Amino acid sequence: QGQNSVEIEAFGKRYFADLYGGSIGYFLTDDVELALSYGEYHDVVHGNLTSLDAIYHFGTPGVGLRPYVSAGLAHQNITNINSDSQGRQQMTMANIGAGLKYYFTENFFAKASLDGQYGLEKGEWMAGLGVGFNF
Repeated sequence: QGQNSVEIEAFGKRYFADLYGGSIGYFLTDDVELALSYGEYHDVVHGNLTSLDAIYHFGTPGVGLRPYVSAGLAHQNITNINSDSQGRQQMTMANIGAGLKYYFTENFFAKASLDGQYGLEKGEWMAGLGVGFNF
């Protein structure tokens, strides 16, 4: 782990609709990771969300718990097919989040997350879980 390491992750989040996806992340330092994520909406409508986030990790690299906080920008593409209408919408939103990543081996982690997405014109919050591998 630490600076220059890479992480691949699978996630699944539910609003409190579901979002299921993956992420690739790179450690700019021992604590700061840049991650690109992609997810598709299911179970409440079709669409997807692409996100670029900066994640600050508390604790230290290695086996154990690294809480984190994150912020980023996302682009959402939604198609809605309804009984007498349909449409498509694309939107940019700001993200803030926090969570717990537990590295139970030097390479593998499980994560529990809370994320808020905010409209930028004129928020929506999810809880989630993910798993990943750091190399």
